[PDB]
Amino acid sequence: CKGKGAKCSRLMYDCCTGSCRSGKC
Repeated sequence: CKGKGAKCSRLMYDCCTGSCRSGKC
């Protein structure tokens, strides 16, 4: 899983503990 600030998109669900914040985890 990814960690916060792990970058991402809008609605991906990869953050090990959280969602996409500001385009990132």
